[PDB]
Amino acid sequence: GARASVLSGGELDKWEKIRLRPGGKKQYKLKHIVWASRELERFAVNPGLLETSEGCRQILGQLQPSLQTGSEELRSLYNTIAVLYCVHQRIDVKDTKEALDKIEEEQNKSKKKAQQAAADTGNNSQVSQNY
Ligand SMILES: CCCCCCCC(=O)OC[C@H](COP(=O)(O)OC[C@H](N)C(=O)O)OC(=O)CCCCCCC
Repeated sequence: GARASVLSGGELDKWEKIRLRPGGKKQYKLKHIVWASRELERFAVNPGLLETSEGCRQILGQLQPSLQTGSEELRSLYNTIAVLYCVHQRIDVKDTKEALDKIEEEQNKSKKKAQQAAADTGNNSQVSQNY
């Protein structure tokens, strides 16, 4: 590492604007970018990924399925990494939840075109009614 750079001038302005929660009274700050950095390296994940539109995405992939059995720490992570990610994907949000909706909407479409072979294990079919 020579010159670290997570959020540029533009990303900074928007970052400070974005909130951690939809129904809160606090916005985002460097405190969250640095904090998540320390917790990241702890999970064998370098903080340099936070400044990468690609890394931020992967980090959410491992936390996604972890959210089911994750603690307060995992929450703040998936929440922060979610906002920072959208920032690198030319995405604009107002809160953390908002970003999640976008990341989930973009994935929901890339769910059927991801397997096309391993999506026939269970059993589920559409509904049929009259009129
Ligand atoms: C099967 C039993 C389930 C019961 C719940 C048990 C839940 C649990 O133990 O959680 C920790 C879990 C395990 O780590 P592991 O490789 O096994 O090594 C264990 C070793 N003791 C240690 O100190 O690490 O790690 C993650 O958070 C994954 C990070 C995900 C990446 C996301 C970070 C951004």
